[PDB]
Amino acid sequence: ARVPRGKAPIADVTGRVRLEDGERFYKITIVPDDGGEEVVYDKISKRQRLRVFKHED
Repeated sequence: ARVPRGKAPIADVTGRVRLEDGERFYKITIVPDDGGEEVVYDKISKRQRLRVFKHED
């Protein structure tokens, strides 16, 4: 249980994802449904984005 090597981003809160794709560092923000501020992630862009949670899943 050390720091994972992959260290994937996590969905801290449930909301409307408002992500702006930075080719060097991905910047991820999610507008909360009920309300509040956006949790901001400055991740590395060398990877390939994963699936979005949709009705199809």
